[PDB]
Amino acid sequence: ECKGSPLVVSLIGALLRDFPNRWEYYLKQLQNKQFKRIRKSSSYDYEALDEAMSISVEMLREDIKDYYTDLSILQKDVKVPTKVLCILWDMETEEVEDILQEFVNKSLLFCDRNGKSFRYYLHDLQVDFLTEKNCSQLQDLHKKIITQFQRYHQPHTLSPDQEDCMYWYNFLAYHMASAKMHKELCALMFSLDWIKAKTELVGPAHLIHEFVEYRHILDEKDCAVSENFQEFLSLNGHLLGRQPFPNIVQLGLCEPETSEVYQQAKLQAKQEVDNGMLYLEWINKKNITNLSRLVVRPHTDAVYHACFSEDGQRI
Amino acid sequence: ECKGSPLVVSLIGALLRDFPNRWEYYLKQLQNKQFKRIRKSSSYDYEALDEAMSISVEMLREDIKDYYTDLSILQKDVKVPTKVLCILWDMETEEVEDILQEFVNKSLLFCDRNGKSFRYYLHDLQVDFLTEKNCSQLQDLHKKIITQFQRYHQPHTLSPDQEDCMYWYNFLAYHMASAKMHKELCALMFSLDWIKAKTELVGPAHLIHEFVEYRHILDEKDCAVSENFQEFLSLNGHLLGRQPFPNIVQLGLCEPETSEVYQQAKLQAKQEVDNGMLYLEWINKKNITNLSRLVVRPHTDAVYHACFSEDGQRI
Repeated sequence: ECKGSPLVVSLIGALLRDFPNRWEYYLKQLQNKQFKRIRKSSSYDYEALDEAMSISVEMLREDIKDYYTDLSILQKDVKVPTKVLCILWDMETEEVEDILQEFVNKSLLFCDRNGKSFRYYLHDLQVDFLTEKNCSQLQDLHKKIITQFQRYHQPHTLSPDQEDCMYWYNFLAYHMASAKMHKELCALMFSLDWIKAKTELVGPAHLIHEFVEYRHILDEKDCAVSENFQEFLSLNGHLLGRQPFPNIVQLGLCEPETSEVYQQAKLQAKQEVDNGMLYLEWINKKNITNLSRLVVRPHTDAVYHACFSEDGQRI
Repeated sequence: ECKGSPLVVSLIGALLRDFPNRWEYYLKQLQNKQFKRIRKSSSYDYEALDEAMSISVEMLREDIKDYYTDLSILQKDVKVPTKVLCILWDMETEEVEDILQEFVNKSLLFCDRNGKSFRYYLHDLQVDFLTEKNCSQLQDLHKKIITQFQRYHQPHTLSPDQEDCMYWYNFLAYHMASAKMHKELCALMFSLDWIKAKTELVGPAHLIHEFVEYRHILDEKDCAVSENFQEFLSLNGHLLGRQPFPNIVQLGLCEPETSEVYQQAKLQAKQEVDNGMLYLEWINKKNITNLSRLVVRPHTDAVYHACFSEDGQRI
């Protein structure tokens, strides 16, 4: 938790000198992520680590000051391509970099000179302070970024070449969740074609991870839809990644029951059918296949051994 | 672009230390001609080059201060004969020089002791600052100078001996354009006799250059008139300059169609005819001559070789 801010270590450390017994307490306290709990009088000039950050924020000229807060939304550990910052700001790129350069000097946002591209990012402490001091706004802004992206690229209108897009796959999903807009979340994550492109360069793991987050966000009834989709994924992992991304629209019409995943497939098939494509219907599914919960291909080359983590968290 | 103001070079140079990647950007930026974009904190006492000039302008006594702005209109690279400044000012010559002498001391307008004549002129940076700080006025003033010239010499009333006149050929054409007065522009540039005098000491190239500028300024329909005139020029270059400036009024009645150039010629011819001059009409033009787009005589002495610029811009 300390993340090497020796100020936190001395701050925890002294704090412990008084109460050797309450050892776990502060552990869970930093697990809490609030630094208001930790305080010590010290040679250092501030009660606490939260105390230091507040002093840094004030100096910025009023025009700059508002912008930092937008900067609040960004993940603890994402080096975002400059563009997305351009989009949220809606301000031209040559200009946008320079304000950020001023920040980096303020040492409030670390630089990343990777090639022409720049990824700026924060310390875990810097991020935590932000939520500590900007939390009420953040839910509100979470809806601001999305609308701006809507004023530009649509998710289907997204492209492989654009630098920002992967952030957009990987995390756009993320913003809508904070937004708390579930219908919009349906407008994005549900879209099977979005799944197609995401599985094209992302792979079929990120979507599953998103789905677990997804389940709380929307509705229990949909959760079943998510359950149907996860069931649709079980068949995806084994051969889906290879390359010849077999026309899923055709391999999809294999699920049972109906749910929302199957309903989508039949209609798509009907649409395909009049045009052509010679899809063959399958009539025995309910009579066949005892489905496995999951399948993995780690290697194009034959497997020789595998082992569980002792924790069981990984293999 | 820098023009050797080491302040600009250091200013660009430091500016680049931070962002080695955005190299072209500032190139086009200075191509823009605005210096508000370039800024660096520096040992030097000003954010930017625009910043320095503003400091110089303020000192001048209020009576002088208004005058400088008039000085704004002058080309980046023209050494104007003092007189034209007298005309715009409408203030007597012995007096006019001295205020300018005070400027030269203010180092805001370089001196030119060429003979009795004086041509004052500016640095490219000095000129750029002016438009940067006086642009709204400039369109307005552009109409002020012309009216004053009207209170004095008419373009036909212009003479070869007068010192100012060549500036008047070369650039009077220029002022009317800013003026945005197109009917007045017709009152000047169209006048064939004005073309005659201009081609008498200027040569037949400046007018062509003016015409390209001319086309945007007026009307598309006239543009055709300009197209007809340029076509009338195609025949001008080859033999027109020599000396015996053959009575154009007679050699003019050769164009085809009609346009505005031919219409002028027939009437002129009719006017000449009653008096005399024994002009011979030509009845076969539409039946004869496949006109070349352009003709050049560079030398009275036989040509031996010629070559295109690799860029193709010149020969």
